[PDB]
Amino acid sequence: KHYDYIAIGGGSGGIASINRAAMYGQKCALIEAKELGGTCVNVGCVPKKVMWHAAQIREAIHMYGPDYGFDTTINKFNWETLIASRTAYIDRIHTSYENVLGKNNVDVIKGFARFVDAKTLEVNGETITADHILIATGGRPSHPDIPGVEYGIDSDGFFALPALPERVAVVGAGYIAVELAGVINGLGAKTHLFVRKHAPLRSFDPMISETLVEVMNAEGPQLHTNAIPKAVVKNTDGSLTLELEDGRSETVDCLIWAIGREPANDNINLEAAGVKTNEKGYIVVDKYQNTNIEGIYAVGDNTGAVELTPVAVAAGRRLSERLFNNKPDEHLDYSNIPTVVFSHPPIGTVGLTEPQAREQYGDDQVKVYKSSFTAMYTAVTTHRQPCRMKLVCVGSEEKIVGIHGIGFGMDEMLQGFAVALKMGATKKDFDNTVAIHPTAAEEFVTMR
Amino acid sequence: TKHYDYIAIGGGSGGIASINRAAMYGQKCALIEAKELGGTCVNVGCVPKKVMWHAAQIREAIHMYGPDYGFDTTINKFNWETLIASRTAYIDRIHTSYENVLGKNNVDVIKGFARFVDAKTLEVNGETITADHILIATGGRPSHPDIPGVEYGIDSDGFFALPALPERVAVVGAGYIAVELAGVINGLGAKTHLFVRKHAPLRSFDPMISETLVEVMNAEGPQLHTNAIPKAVVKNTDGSLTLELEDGRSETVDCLIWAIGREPANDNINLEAAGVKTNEKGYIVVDKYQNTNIEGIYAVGDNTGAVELTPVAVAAGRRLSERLFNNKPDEHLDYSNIPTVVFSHPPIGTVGLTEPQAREQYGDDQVKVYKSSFTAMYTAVTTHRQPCRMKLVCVGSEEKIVGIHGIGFGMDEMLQGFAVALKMGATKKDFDNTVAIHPTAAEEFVTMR
Ligand SMILES: Cc1cc2nc3c(=O)[nH]c(=O)nc-3n(C[C@H](O)[C@H](O)[C@H](O)COP(=O)(O)OP(=O)(O)OC[C@H]3O[C@@H](n4cnc5c(N)ncnc54)[C@H](O)[C@@H]3O)c2cc1C
Ligand SMILES: Cc1cc2nc3c(=O)[nH]c(=O)nc-3n(C[C@H](O)[C@H](O)[C@H](O)COP(=O)(O)OP(=O)(O)OC[C@H]3O[C@@H](n4cnc5c(N)ncnc54)[C@H](O)[C@@H]3O)c2cc1C
Ligand SMILES: NC(=O)c1ccc[n+]([C@@H]2O[C@H](COP(=O)([O-])OP(=O)(O)OC[C@H]3O[C@@H](n4cnc5c(N)ncnc54)[C@H](OP(=O)(O)O)[C@@H]3O)[C@@H](O)[C@H]2O)c1
Ligand SMILES: NC(=O)c1ccc[n+]([C@@H]2O[C@H](COP(=O)([O-])OP(=O)(O)OC[C@H]3O[C@@H](n4cnc5c(N)ncnc54)[C@H](OP(=O)(O)O)[C@@H]3O)[C@@H](O)[C@H]2O)c1
Repeated sequence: KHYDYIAIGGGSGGIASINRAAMYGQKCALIEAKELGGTCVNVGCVPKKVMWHAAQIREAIHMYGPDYGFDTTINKFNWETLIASRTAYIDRIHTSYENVLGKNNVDVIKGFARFVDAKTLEVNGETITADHILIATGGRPSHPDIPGVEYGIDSDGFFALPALPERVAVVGAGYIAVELAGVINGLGAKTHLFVRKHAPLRSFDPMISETLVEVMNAEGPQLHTNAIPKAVVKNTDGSLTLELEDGRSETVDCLIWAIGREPANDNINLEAAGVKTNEKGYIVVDKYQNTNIEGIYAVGDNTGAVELTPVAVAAGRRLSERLFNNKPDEHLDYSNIPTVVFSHPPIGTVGLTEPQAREQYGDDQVKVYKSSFTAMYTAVTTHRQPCRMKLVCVGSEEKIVGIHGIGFGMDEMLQGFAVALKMGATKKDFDNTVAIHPTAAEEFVTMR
Repeated sequence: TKHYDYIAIGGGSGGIASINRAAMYGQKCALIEAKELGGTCVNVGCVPKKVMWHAAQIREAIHMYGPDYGFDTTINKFNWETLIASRTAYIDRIHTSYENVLGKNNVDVIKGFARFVDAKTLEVNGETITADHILIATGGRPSHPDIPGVEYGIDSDGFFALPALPERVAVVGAGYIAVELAGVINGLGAKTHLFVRKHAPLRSFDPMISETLVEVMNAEGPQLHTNAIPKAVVKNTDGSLTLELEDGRSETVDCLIWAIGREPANDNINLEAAGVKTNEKGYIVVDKYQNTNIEGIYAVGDNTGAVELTPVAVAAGRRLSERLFNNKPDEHLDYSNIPTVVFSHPPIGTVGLTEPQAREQYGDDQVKVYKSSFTAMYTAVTTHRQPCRMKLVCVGSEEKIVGIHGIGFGMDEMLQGFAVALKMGATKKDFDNTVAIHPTAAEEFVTMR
């Protein structure tokens, strides 16, 4: 069959790009092997946030609630009810996505696709061809090459757990490790986080990882630093012992690898299309998402860019705008992309860290504003939690180049401040907006 | 007679902020407060109100959402005395740090009701004190209806002194405080009733907000009674009160809260002697720079009839001390586009014009509205799903954003940044060019279609 545009992968980039293109008169087909929505709807963003919410509820009941007057008994935590509720929600999401593509006249082909040549793909026996092909195949979890690695599960295995384990070890030191560790500890399991060096999120502003370690030390997960995994030993009773290179070891009932992800560009026969990947397996793309072959583009996690659903969506829309809506210089700007980590407490960050700004502009040009305070929600309890916020400003005008914060509210408050950052806000612009009281967000417009 | 360079009457929000900024620049100051430092905000407003909103968030987490996330929970006892004790200890620690800052700033705090003897002289506790500049930041107080039985009702100060949570509560009113108190008492488990005189509460807010707020009320409390004009409150033999309404309906409850407005506390300080003019409602009349008609007397805050928010008092007070004492002759607060959050259920966030106001002011042909409605994710996996509804109001070819309105979980915290953007003159294009943050409720304003 012949289509004007085919996207391989019904994850964030594929779906976004094919719907914008179907809007401009194009005949499109989306191909997906597993479920619509990709990592984000199925084993990523949506199910992670439901599980963050379950943890926040258990913490209100068990940690904070007592000091607010509530003497409560959790009679039963039914893991089955929670997973049946998250699954029903995701099934409603699948049906919505189906309806949108249907409205758009996109032909959805369920099956695994592989290249025959630069303009042809084989899917379920059938051959389909198109003048433009988007590869948006995403990624998959990495696993250390050590003895016993197959005893651990990864973040996809986390979403399939039949019950909450008593003792869990999470290995890794980036976003996924920090969030899964935080959720699982929040839901009651004895939780350990093993990181290789001094702290998790070592690339984030120093304030953020220094504060996360503080919270961890007060309320869990138990953090272990300088921890290089050597081997996992399954024991007689069925538990696992993670052995570390320095001699330390820990026995758990479950071990989750959260050590990075890797592109899923391999069994699709790129060689036949002539598309080049780099040393790490990512499809190499330019500014405009073009591969080296004319007529083939890539967006998303499979290109090595920052792995976030909104980046994949925005690059994918702009791509269909360039191609099918005659906007030749249209493309995504990958700087000042806002991030929120759903840790305990949430992290919100956009723009440069203070080390980055002091390297790029020099100490003499950088002015930093910091605020540290107890989140009000916790201030009336014996489990008080810091909130810490930082503005990084450059030049006499104190143009704002990075906004960082960690504490309750960082999740919802960051977006509007990113718009502001994008417009070129200065300290004065923040300062001349009237605060909203009582909120945490108002601390960014009243820093002194 | 001691003479000061600056004296504030009122140690609430405008008074503490203006006096501290003045002391920073070398002025010898005195703050006069008749009751407790921090005023309405710290003691019977902002701070205890949010502590009580969090306690409602917690009971609703245990009782309403918890079950569908699999937590089978039993509240063995809800101890009101513990909650009130933690709330009070937090307000005492706040009194202590204000005294700490005023003390570092060498401000003389005098405790007592002050009254003007003439334009430059004040009497407080038998002593006469004089100053070159005087700030009147006296605030306001609850208004009460003029109907038989009014004294059986309490108001918002009384709500913060309740010795226990009543089983049946009536809240009468349709503003911020009635919507807040009524959703808190309802969230805390009491059979709650809201009585409004016309068709909906918050009738001055964008219609989408009052419309959605009624939807939620009908689905999960408080029980809302529209077209309700109070006629009388009967104290009954068994202790309960019966609110009777003009059209004949009545309701028996154990506690009734008047939340019908506030009025300025400008009347007992002998303004006549100083010569200060007030308006027909009793507010002190001020210009753009917080000046009264008497040279060297200024007022900020709720006693001026400007929008009654703690940050507006604080910002006008701080900027007034910049103008008088730090050489910025044109320093003044711009009262437009001031952001508000109502801590209702769900929160409301709003800034700029409503859709009716933008269509009146710019004409229908110039106004473009974007809307978005979804279920809040926290609730979408439960059998108690709540809407989130968001609106952007734009004008002209450029689609300059003149209003941002929303009601839904996350509106309390997400609004501050967007208000900085509106202030900067953002258009829809600028919102659309920022990369969303997923999964949040906030991202909806940058992906609106
Ligand atoms: C645990 C976890 C948490 C995350 N949380 C967040 C978060 O809260 N916020 C955030 O912004 N980001 C989050 N992310 C990242 C986010 O999920 C990704 O950045 C995003 O999904 C990338 O979109 P994509 O289109 O590149 O790939 P994906 O969504 O991974 O989609 C790729 C799709 O292609 C399909 N496919 C692959 N090859 C073929 C083929 N040859 N034929 C047919 N079908 C094929 C796959 O089945 C899959 O559905 C998270 C990731 C993980 C794993
Ligand atoms: C229930 C409730 C909830 C609220 N919630 C919020 C909210 O969340 N966010 C928000 O921004 N706003 C809120 N507000 C409004 C806010 O509290 C007021 O806008 C704010 O406190 C006004 O500050 P002010 O300095 O004008 O006066 P006030 O805080 O009222 O203080 C004036 C002070 O003057 C003192 N006084 C009066 N006359 C004299 C005298 N002659 N001599 C000496 N002392 C005197 C009084 O004792 C008082 O301490 C709320 C109000 C209420 C009642
Ligand atoms: N809410 C969100 O925005 C969100 C949430 C989750 C994921 N995502 C995205 O998905 C991307 C990939 O996720 P990820 O967190 O798995 O990868 P990641 O961010 O690259 O973090 C993995 C980290 O684990 C450590 N590590 C690597 N090998 C290790 C090993 N052998 N043993 C122990 N530790 C090892 C490294 O840190 P050290 O060098 O310090 O050891 C590495 O930086 C993220 O970068 C993010 O963009 C987004
Ligand atoms: N979010 C915040 O920052 C916050 C929170 C709380 C309070 N505050 C401030 O404090 C101020 C005062 O709040 P408020 O709620 O007390 O007053 P309000 O906002 O003026 O609202 C009271 C409403 O009560 C109704 N009403 C008046 N007389 C009535 C009567 N006799 N019987 C029944 N209903 C009657 C009127 O609405 P109808 O005409 O529709 O009946 C009136 O608009 C607010 O304006 C606000 O600025 C701020």
